[PDB]
Amino acid sequence: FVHVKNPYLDLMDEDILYHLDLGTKTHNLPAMFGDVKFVCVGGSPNRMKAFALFMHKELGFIKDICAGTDRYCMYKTGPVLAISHGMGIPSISIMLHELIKLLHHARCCDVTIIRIGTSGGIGIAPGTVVITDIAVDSFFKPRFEQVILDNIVTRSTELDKELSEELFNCSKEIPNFPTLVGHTMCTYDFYEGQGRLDGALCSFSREKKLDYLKRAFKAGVRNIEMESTVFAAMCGLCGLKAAVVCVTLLDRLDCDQINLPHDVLVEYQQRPQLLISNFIRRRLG
Amino acid sequence: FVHVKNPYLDLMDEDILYHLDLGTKTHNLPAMFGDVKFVCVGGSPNRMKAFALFMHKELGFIKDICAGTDRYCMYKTGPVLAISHGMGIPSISIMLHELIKLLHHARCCDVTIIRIGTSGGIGIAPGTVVITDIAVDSFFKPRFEQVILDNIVTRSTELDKELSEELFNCSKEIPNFPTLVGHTMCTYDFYEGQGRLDGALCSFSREKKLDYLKRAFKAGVRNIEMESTVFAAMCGLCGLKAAVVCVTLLDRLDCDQINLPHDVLVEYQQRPQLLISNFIRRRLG
Ligand SMILES: O=c1[nH]c(=O)n(COCCO)cc1Cc1ccccc1
Ligand SMILES: O=c1[nH]c(=O)n(COCCO)cc1Cc1ccccc1
Repeated sequence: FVHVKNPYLDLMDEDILYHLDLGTKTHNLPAMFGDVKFVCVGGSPNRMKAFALFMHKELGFIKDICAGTDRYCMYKTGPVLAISHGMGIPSISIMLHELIKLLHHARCCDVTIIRIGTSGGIGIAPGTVVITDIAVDSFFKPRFEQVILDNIVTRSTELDKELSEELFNCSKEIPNFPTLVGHTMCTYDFYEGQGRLDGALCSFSREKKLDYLKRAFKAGVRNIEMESTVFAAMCGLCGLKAAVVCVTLLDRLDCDQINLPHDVLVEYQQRPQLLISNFIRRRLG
Repeated sequence: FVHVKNPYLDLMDEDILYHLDLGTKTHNLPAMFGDVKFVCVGGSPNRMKAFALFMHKELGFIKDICAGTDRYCMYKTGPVLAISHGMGIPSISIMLHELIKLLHHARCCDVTIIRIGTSGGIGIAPGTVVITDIAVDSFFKPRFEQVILDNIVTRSTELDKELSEELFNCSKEIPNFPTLVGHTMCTYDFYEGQGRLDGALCSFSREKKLDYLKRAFKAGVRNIEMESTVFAAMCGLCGLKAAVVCVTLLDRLDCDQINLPHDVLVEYQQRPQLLISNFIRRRLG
């Protein structure tokens, strides 16, 4: 069963999920979500809707459950729940708080949660799929520094090991699907935080930025995105078995911009869902 | 003229605003945006669209300019540009990198940018509008900690002094419109970062949370939201004249929950736009 790490929550008469337009009094959560086994999360609402429709076809069998809010979108096809999370640590963390609670109230059990996304690559070919083993912060440390009241509390960021191995095993059967298990760096800023030179702000040199990206590579970093540390930390704290599966759209050692025919970009963006469908069909098999 | 603070930017052949679905070569930015004088930013696309429709009627004269992406929404009516920014520091920072560049490329001049939002109040009545003077972090310090590569750089978080005074002076004429100029705390987490007891995670007691909020009040904090430090720091660095105007929906020293008739909620939500309309018509009057 999905647990929370909050001694007060179940002492409450009612729980309202403020950003999902759901609640324990207004909705029958167990009835609505009791059968969920696979939770897939990603930044882009359109991606996540397209993912749900894709899974619907793949499983051989769909409306936004959060149609009443504009914060996040949520789609359900069978035991698969797909949810958008917007961009950045705070945005995914709001969603995770409310989703983990939803799973808890619905009394879901034997659940797997997977983030699917895009990322920038370091020293790997554009379009390589990275299955994160450990998410690291901007200083390449395997940790999430959580601010709780006015206090920094450090949390571990390891994804589920057996799960990452299982996804990697699934990837091997897929043709023209470059895949690796490796560290993912998660940043608070897309621009200076990732050593881009095209922000409204850039206070460092080309030399510093290329030195940073190489030191990241030496430290084990293979891709870079904006949600993996909080995602891994929150799931771990609550005992949820979690994975991150991101496709890289470019190699940052060689390139700041995506230079791809639209058609190749679309294929790449679809790579994580391809792997996740394989995984899910294997589990249900 | 709106400036950037990046010596690499205008040595570039083209500049693609990836999350806005706009670029210098695919779009004529001066033609589209050159007349923009007032930039209004908020978390919710629904709210920002309704604000664009409100201002259109208020100025006595609208589609999503960013229809091609799902990351942000953007509406224009005359000299007024309304943009959504999702939730949290990273989400607004990406919008702001790309927004400020756009204003630069468009050769916009005499621009005022204003964040409008909702917030939790501390020790002030629900429905109170706070015009932020200085944005502070979770420890109550007047600084934004920027992570740039693997270094931390501290930045000032003062909003424009004259603009805040001018916004306050505008509020005086408005009946039943409680307003104050004061500190706004910006957190990276909605739940544990704001002393909530109803997260998936809760690592503190009720007693500790109350003490935290009382020390926040002692330190000058009047309201709590999630975007103000990075908004203040980035606008300041680029020499942009910026304000934050948020309505409080509850007094966190009293209750953890919003308890309001639907009609009252709607009125409180619309209070920041009411003040911004007054301000904009004054400037154009
Ligand atoms: O370099 C990246 N960094 C990154 O954090 N992501 C993840 O998504 C952040 C929002 O697009 C995605 C990428 C690939 C990319 C590169 C340039 C433009 C757009 C996307
Ligand atoms: O307490 C708050 N804290 C806060 O950071 N905000 C700002 O936006 C967060 C997204 O809802 C808004 C509020 C008001 C609130 C209170 C309870 C539920 C929802 C919103």
